[PDB]
Amino acid sequence: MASQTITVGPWGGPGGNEWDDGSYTGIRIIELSYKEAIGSFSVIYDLNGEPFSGSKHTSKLPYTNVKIELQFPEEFLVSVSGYTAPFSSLATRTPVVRSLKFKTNKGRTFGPYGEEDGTYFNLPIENGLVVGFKGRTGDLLDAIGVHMAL
Amino acid sequence: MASQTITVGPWGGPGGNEWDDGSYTGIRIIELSYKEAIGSFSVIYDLNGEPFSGSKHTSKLPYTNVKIELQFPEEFLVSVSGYTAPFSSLATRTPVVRSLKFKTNKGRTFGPYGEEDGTYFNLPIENGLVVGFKGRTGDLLDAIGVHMAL
Amino acid sequence: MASQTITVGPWGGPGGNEWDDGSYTGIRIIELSYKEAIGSFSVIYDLNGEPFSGSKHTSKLPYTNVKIELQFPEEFLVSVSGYTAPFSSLATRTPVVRSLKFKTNKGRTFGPYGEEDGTYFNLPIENGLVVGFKGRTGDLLDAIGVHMAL
Amino acid sequence: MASQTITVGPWGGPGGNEWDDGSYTGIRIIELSYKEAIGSFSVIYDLNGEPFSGSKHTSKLPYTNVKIELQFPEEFLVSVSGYTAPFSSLATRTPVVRSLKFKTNKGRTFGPYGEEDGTYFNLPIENGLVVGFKGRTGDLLDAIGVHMAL
Repeated sequence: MASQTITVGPWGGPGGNEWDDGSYTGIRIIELSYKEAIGSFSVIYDLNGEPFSGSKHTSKLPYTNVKIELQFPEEFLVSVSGYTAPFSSLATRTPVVRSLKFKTNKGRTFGPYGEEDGTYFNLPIENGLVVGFKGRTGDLLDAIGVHMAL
Repeated sequence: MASQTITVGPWGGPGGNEWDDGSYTGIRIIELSYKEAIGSFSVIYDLNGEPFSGSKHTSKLPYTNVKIELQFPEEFLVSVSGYTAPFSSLATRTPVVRSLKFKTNKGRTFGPYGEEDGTYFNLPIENGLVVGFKGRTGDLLDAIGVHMAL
Repeated sequence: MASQTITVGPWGGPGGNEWDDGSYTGIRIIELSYKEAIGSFSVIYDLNGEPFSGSKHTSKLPYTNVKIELQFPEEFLVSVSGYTAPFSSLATRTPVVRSLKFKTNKGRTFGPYGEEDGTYFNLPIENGLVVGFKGRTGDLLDAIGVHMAL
Repeated sequence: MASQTITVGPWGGPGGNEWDDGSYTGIRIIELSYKEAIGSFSVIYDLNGEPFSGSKHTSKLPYTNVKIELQFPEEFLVSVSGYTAPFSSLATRTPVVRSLKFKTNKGRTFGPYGEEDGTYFNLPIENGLVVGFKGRTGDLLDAIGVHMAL
């Protein structure tokens, strides 16, 4: 009944708990953690020209934390890609996000973070903007998906 | 370069301080002041299921204050209408928003607030949602416009 | 259901037969007739860089024909306005579109066509495009509305 | 300057000649040819409730033709997936579309068609509609991408 955006994904598995940051006006900063898989994931959005911090989707695992700072508004994502697969450290074979990689319209590449093991996924954007993330997190990132707008 | 919505209007005159709340996912509360014209105007938006207070656009004039509380998300605006006309007691005789009235999908009418003098305007929304307001305010609400999505 | 657009209006009365051209990529030509009111109203749309003729909504009345050819794609509408009121030679006081006027981003005004009698309506477009018309036609244009997209 | 949709992909290689059907209001029929790779690809779109013929992107190769007829409007795509890879029958190592598969909101799957060799791609759609295709076609289908709307 409230406003909606085109949403694609998720890529990954059905474990963890779903979260959805919803939609905003663009992306300023992406933060994540990684080792053999992706752990934490959080975003600072643009909301009508000011930063807005999304909720944190934190992993307690001892991973490396990274920060991707885009030159907003002139720089934005044109590609989200990665790999999904079971991870043998978990108690089950549920597929999780093993790797993530981002590319921008200014020709910068961020990543790959994690391990490129399993099934590649790739979302090239020819026209339009990522405006929001949604996903699934348990101990780590089980799945990821994107809201898009013009 | 950032995400955009359809913007219609403004209705009213050219004077006053320009403002633009930008766009959100819906409307929870509208607060305005009125007497001979509309004075203050501010909104508590929905942003992805949580309230978000927009900036206040307060008139310094001692007017009657009113709070319009919609049963969000099931109830939302289907019509924005009112009247614009010069406000004779300013030197510039500039047109301002003299009256506003709001109708909802649930058949509730809020208003008219102010005086029904001058040029009537009406935005009947058959499909889509109001997701943001913009305008101009000096001593009074000089003009108001609307962002739409869906 | 199928793809949708923001839809506003209609302005006018509930007489005549309803029609909806649906949505396209833009507006290339507006064809109308007029005298004391608007008679015929039909549109040549853009569809993906080629013209597409909307259904004809023609009046049999011996009115003056107008053909408005926009400089598509660089020139597009920024305002649709007009007047609605009853028309004395009908069996009921049902309101019809007495006048129309169109303005473009290049500064061109087309109109008024018809007679500026009754209640003024005005749709200023600050951001977005008209991508389709809907309306009601009997012997005259009883009502007119618009589909909008970014 | 004209109206626009979110465009994702293409998936495939840089060879062949660029084509773009543009956008419409939904999909009625997809017809393609296949054997070890995808040859022909063309679509009957919905445009405001009536069928619209897309341009044919046909291959001369002796492949099997198949017609995917959806129960439009109640049935629509919720996934487009396939495989892209070099093809040893060609005089270039450029990747091409080796296989395609479609799924609908009514639980039907069409495909896989062609050969599942190389790099999998997958566009799951949680919210929104495919409203158009674009791609590259030489002797066969080098690449495929999609236009989306709400």
